[PDB]
Formats: sequence, C-alpha cells, structure tokens
Amino acid sequence: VAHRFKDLGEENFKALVLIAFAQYLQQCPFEDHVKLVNEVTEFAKTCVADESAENCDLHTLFGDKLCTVATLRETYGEMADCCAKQEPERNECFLQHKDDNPNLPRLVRPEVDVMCTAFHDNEETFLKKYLYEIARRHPYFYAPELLFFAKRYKAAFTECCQAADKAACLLPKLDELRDEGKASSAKQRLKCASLQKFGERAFKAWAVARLSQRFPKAEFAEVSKLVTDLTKVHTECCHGDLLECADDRADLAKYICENQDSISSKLKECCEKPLLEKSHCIAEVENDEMPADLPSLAADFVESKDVCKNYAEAKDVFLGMFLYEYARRHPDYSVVLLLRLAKTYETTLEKCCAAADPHECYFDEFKPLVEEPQNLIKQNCELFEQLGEYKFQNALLVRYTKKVPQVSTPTLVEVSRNLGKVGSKCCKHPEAKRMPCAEDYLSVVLNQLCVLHEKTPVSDRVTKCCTESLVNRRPCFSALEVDETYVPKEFNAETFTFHADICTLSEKERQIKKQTALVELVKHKPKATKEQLKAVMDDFAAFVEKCETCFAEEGKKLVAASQAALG
Ligand SMILES: CCCCCCCCCCCCCC(=O)O
Ligand SMILES: CCCCCCCCCCCCCC(=O)O
Ligand SMILES: CCCCCCCCCCCCCC(=O)O
Repeated sequence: VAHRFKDLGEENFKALVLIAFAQYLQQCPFEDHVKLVNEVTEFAKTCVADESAENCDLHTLFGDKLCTVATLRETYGEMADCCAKQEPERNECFLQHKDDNPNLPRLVRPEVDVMCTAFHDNEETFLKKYLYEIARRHPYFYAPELLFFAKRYKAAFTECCQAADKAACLLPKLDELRDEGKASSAKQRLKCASLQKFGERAFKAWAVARLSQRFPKAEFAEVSKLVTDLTKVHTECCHGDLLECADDRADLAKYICENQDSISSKLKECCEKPLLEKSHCIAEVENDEMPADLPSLAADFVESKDVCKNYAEAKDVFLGMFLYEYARRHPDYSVVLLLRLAKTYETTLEKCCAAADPHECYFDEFKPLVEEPQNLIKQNCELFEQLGEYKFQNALLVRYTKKVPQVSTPTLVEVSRNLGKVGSKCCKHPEAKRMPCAEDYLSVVLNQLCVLHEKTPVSDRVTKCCTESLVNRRPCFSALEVDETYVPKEFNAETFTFHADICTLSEKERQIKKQTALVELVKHKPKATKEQLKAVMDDFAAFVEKCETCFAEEGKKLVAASQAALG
C-alpha cells in the first residue's frame, strides 16, 4: 500500500481510492467517502513514512476500510454481508455488489459559468465530488482510466474557465470528454461482454488482431504473449477487483515497456510516462509503421504445402498467426474485419483441408468482406461530407428509423446522434484509420444500443444483430433493411405539436427536438422518399426560421401538408 501510494502519488492515490470507494460504496454520500479517503491516505502515509505499522504489511486494507462504512447495513444490505466473510471470499463478495448500470440520476452538467466558479472556489471539492459521482455511476469502469478523464476534465476546466466564451470553449471539450468517457465506459463493458458472450478464443483473436495492428514490427510469438497477458488483465478488469485488474494491467504495461524493441517504436512516449498512465498510453499507442517490404499472405496461407498441416496442428495459433499477419499488414482494417477474414479463412480451411486438393480450394473471398465496410465508410463519409454532422445524423435517423422503427424515439435519436458523432470523429480520420476508428466508436454505440435493448427489447431484427457474434453485430445492423412488416404508428399530434421552444433553444437541444420529430414522422410514414423527407425538412426549415403565434397555425399547415404528401 506504501509502494502503491509512492508510484501513483498522493493526488492520484486519493483520487483512485475515492473512485474505488465510490465504485464499491455507491450509496454513502461524498463526505463519508472523503472521511474514508483522508483516513486511508493518512494510513497510506503511515506506511510511506514508516511501513512499521502492523496494519500496513492492498486487497485486505481496501476490504477492511469498506467494512468501516456504518451505513453498509442500512443503505447497501446485501453488499455489507461480505464483512462477515474472511478476505479470499470477502473481496470476491464485495466485487459482486457493484452495480453495472446502477440507475442513479442522470448527472446534470451545470452551466459552464457555474462549474467554473465551483472549480475556482474549491476545485478538488468540485472535481472530486463529480469524480465520485461519475465513479459511483460507473463502478466497473477501471479506476485509473476514469482518473485520466478527471485529469482531462480538470484540464478542460483549467483551460476553459479562463477563456473568452467558456460555453464555446468548455461545452465542446466537456462533450469530447463525455463522449470519449461514454465510449471508454462502453468499450470496457464490450471487452468484458466479449470475454463472456463470445468466449476467451474470440477475445484472444480480437486481442491478436488489435495487438498485431498496433504492434506490427512485433513477432507473432511476441503478439501471442501480449494477447494472452491482455486476456488475463481484461479477465481481471471485467471481474471488477480493480486492485488485481490494475496490478495485472501494470504487470503487462511494465512487460510491454521492457520489450519495446520486440513490440513497437511508438511505445517510447508511454514507457517514459508513469505507472498510473503507462497502461492507458500503451492502450492508446499509435500503430507502428509496418516493416519495409513484407510479403502478401498468399504465400504462407494459400500457396504453402504446410497450410493445412500447420492449421490442423494448432487451429487457434495458426488462425492467430493468420490474423496476426493480416492485422499487421492491415491496421486500416477494423479488428472485427480482421476477425471476419480469420473466421472466413477458418471456414474455408475447415472445408479445404477435408477437400481432396486443399491448395486449389484455398483470399479472393476476403475482397467482398473487406470492401463492404470500406464502401460503408466511403458512402457514410461521403454522406457526412455532403451533409455535415447534424444533417448526417438525420440521414441516419430516417435510415435507422425506417429500418427498425419498433425501437423507441429517444434511443433512435441518441443512437443516430452518437452514430453521427462516430461519423464525425472517424470521417475526419484518414481512409486508412477510418474503419478502425469507426469499429471502436460504432461497436460502443451498438453495444450501448444492445444494452438499451436489454430490459427494453422492441425488435426481433436488432436483437438478432445483438445476439449475432462480435464480428457480425455491425454487418447485421448494416444488413437491417426497412421494416415492411412495421405497421406505421398512428398520427400523434403531441409529438408534432411544436411549442415556441425551438427558436431560443441552443442548437443541441434544438437538433434533438427536430430529430425527435423526424423519427416520429418516419415512424408515422415509413414509406416516404428521401425527396419527400427533404420536402418536409425544408417545409420545417422555412417554417421555423420565418417564425409564438406562428408555431400553432403555420406548424399545423406543415403537419397536414406532410400527412397528405407522404401517403
Ligand atoms: C498495457 C496494459 C493494458 C493496455 C492494453 C495495451 C494493448 C494495446 C492495444 C489496445 C487494445 C485496447 C485497450 C485494452 O486492451 O485495454
Ligand atoms: C468471433 C469470431 C472470431 C474468429 C477468428 C478466427 C481466428 C481465431 C484466432 C484465435 C487467436 C488465438 C490467440 C493466440 O494465438 O494466442
Ligand atoms: C408531420 C411532420 C412534422 C415533423 C417535421 C420534422 C422535421 C425535422 C428536420 C428538419 C430540420 C430543419 C433544418 C434546420 O433548421 O436545421
């Protein structure tokens, strides 16, 4: 506990133990946690100053101080029972009572002027409360990674609270953090879903694919070492024992840094960075440049005499070899595309080795699979370029509403709004880095949607895509065609009742309400052309800009016009 305090430092240690205590005890107030944090820091500094304290000589002390919460009986009944248990069982029992989506209040982001005042008047009390608040709202979310957002949030506040128009400064930077943080919370949930739902082999494959792309100058042996190491750390990070998940992540971070030459040049920045930030930086590292003049996969994976021999001798390792060579050659491909190829390659080699001449039987078949997302990025990033972030969200909104109108309107807005944000972040990345970027943000937004589909299931079609494999989630969602079986929702004047709100509203709130209406319009009349949607959208555009008095009358013109025009 002394050794841990020194490497993280007091500010990160106090923040981590606050995050960690917020993650375990989600239902004691902030002041109860601060009390525990200051008592733990005082106690860690006892160990740092002396180490002679018999209490000092990490899992146990964390568990001990958990049990020092009095309101454990009242507030968190089932959670407090672990204090009866001894420490092998006790810490395992504690991790069991963390709540994945704890359905606490939506955190209200106050006005930028308000936040900046509280950040001036008492910044740590400000940040540390909101950290605690985010941390108890996300208990599985890896405590140091969340601390990197707190630092990024403190960075956003320190830079934007002094700025000209702090709305124009901070609100984009808080949206950047909320979105990256929502992406980073949802990435953690997905990678832990991956391990359970699709299996260790599927995760390892992804790991192989991810690590081979990120570290192409690394050996397959080296990648395979990291892939398993990575799989252990995630296994520990999904369980929710954050101390052992952190140890294993740091163990791997210190391992990657000791073997950089055999792994990647790009890790130099990360390996210089401290223990706390090492893991995250290695995870965030740029793909190294692929080695000068590597041979295409057709020699060692089609034309070699030893293809079916080496495949049958170790099916995971050879397909992992295949994945490795392909992913190192193609960091431009999504990790799930490389797994699609690997799965296809497996499917061919199961067929081809049994087939009389495997050489003739067994790379052409990858060209449709590669082109499909690469055309999807191209189409969508053409549609993003020509329409811009908002109108692209609307393109998708009508697309995904028509496709799966059974899904609730706020979800359809938010998925499509976040899918616009996927489009926004990844179309700005070059053609090479486009599909990987998407994969990441897209798979987050799709797993977000499938988690929203858990405990509000609405469509057969979306649930098929969610219950489809890791590799097949997005193709299935792309494969979604307009629901011809959707009986259109009854004309709902409530949704198409436009109050005066829209003009004064900030573009975000204005956009969502327009988008809300646009979903409900497409739910009312799904058989309604792009031209007919442009007709209603530019009826609305002329109507809102021309417009308290007008909304009731001129609005009801547009509505009757639209009901007629669409069928
Ligand atoms: C360094 C310890 C764990 C960090 C992961 C490093 C692997 C680099 C590839 C990035 C894969 C996603 C991040 C992750 O697996 O945690
Ligand atoms: C979810 C479908 C993925 C299918 C990918 C087929 C290739 C599997 C390779 C598994 C990698 C083994 C890991 C290792 O080499 O250590
Ligand atoms: C009965 C149909 C009424 C619903 C109309 C919803 C249209 C919303 C999308 C158009 C947004 C206007 C363009 C703009 O000002 O940004």
